[PDB]
Amino acid sequence: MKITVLVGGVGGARFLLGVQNLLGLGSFADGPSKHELTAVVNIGDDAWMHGVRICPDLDTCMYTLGGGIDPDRGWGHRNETWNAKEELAAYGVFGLGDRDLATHLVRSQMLRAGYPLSQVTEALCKRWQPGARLLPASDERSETHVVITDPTDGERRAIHFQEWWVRYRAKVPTHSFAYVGADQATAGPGVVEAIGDADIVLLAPSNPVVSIGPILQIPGIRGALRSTSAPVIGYSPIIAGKPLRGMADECLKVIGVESTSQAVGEFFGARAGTGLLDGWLVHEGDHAQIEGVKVKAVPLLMTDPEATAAMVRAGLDLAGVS
Amino acid sequence: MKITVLVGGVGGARFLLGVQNLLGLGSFADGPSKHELTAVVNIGDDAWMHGVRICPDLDTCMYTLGGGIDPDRGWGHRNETWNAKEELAAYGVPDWFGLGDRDLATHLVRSQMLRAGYPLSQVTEALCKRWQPGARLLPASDERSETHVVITDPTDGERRAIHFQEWWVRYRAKVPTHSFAYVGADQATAGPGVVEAIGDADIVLLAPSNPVVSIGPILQIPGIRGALRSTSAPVIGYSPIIAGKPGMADECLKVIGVESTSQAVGEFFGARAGTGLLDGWLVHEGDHAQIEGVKVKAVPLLMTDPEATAAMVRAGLDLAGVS
Ligand SMILES: [Ca+2]
Ligand SMILES: [Ca+2]
Ligand SMILES: [Ca+2]
Repeated sequence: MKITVLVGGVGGARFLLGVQNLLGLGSFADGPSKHELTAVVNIGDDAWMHGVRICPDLDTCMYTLGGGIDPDRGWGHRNETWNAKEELAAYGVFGLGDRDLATHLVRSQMLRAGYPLSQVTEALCKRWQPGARLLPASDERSETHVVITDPTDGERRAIHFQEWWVRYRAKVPTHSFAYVGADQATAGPGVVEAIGDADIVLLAPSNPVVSIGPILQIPGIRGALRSTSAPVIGYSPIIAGKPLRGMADECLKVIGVESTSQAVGEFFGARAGTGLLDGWLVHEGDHAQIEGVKVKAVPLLMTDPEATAAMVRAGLDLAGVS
Repeated sequence: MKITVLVGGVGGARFLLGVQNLLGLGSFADGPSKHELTAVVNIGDDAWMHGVRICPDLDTCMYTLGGGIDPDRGWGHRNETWNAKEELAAYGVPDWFGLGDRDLATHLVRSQMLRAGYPLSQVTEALCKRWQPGARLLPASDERSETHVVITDPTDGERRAIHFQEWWVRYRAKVPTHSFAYVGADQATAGPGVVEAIGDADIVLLAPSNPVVSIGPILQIPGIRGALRSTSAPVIGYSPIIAGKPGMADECLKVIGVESTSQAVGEFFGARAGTGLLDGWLVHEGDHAQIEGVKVKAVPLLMTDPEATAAMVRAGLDLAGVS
């Protein structure tokens, strides 16, 4: 009755909703359920900005599963304003909505008063009641950086992923990712235990480089994944069939990995080898073959919670879990 | 060509506007500037709230002289929204102190810089680059000097000390109140330029702000009181009592046992000829007070608009004998 999902990004939050919908958790409860859902949530995009701690992936899961996202926009609170962000531009310095800033103010007060991120998250979840346990991948700092060639002086510089995505991406040469603090971080409370005691571990179809990937840079987390009795089932984020055949993922390009279901599967690799996967789900019409890995094509579009519920169901089946 | 004003509250900001209109400064500039205006701004009400530093008297002066102040309330931005405050309520966390969305940006930038080591005086200059107040807004101190209120708390009848913000904003001066304490004043050094601005002034003015909790706490900083007593400039005070007609400076005066009269408040600051601070003391039309060592003159003293206040300023310059 225990599912653990590694998550990051808007896709991570939408996949958890499907897990909730299948198992009758959170907003989808009818009577108190028979299952508990645990998310190990990327902290790689976490940053101190304007004197307040911003945790995008934890916030996205918390608002989404708590019913706080705006249905039309698909991101951020309903009835959101950006008046503080406006004054900040006027003073000359994410989207940083007014309602969103309240979450940052409360989180910053708790962190500066000694509460670790794991407890700050539980405290915020009392209001949002996601119906899921949101464990930060680490209570230590582990911020995803992108090394560029800086055009002012031609020097290699490490830039926070958030700045790189909006300002430098596809505008200057980009060489590598760096996980600033990763080597000095430990797996956050409950995370190694959640991976060990699960009936099944799912890697959500988030960006493999900068949403799932940074979770794997926290010491201890990769070890738990490779040793757990739970089956590990990954979902491909590559959706073929788009107009003009879509685009390559830019973060995969930085590490020179092709934007195919085959390549991303090899990136996580086979647990029979030195990788992480027992199973690998790819979208209807797609194909992959990896020595040691169960590959199945099924629909993988998170159209709505009910489609995502079917995607979860396919993962349980491929694993052999009930 | 140098005037220095001690300020606190909405009235201090509105008095500064009158100085600016008289000398053609700030928004009132028409042609080259021949005068520089320095404000020494009360820091007694500053507080940390929600993990951000709130400096109300500085912000009031900055917003007012920069054209961003709220004419209806007099404190905070025009066209203010309170969505972040509402979300703070939804989380169930103080809740008697309004932090507007626009105003919160000021607090975020101030906080970020203070925590990075920038002294308050530098944060203020940095923020004034956007607002262009047309005046130098000097914090009375770069160190902490917060006014506290000793009350009897009604939930349990125990003596408690609360920040001035809580006594005024939450209880509205209705709880039994015993004393004020200027926690940190004796350990606070006079902020950069403050002593120099009092020393090099052609004239020093005390705005008609609250004498106990706006002007008074400036005077608790040891260096500042000394500069006033040794400066060559005349010091001209404006009485905040427009007696007979209505603000509860009345209630703070009551706490320290001072009568709510023009005579009493003038004696509170006292004569430089004695152990006091004033050379001159202006009171409203219809009032009478005179203090030995102090030239007292009744003049109109209502800050209805900048041009009336401009007259109030000139009346001080005249009484001092400066042109
Ligand atoms: Ca298509
Ligand atoms: Ca000190
Ligand atoms: Ca004293």
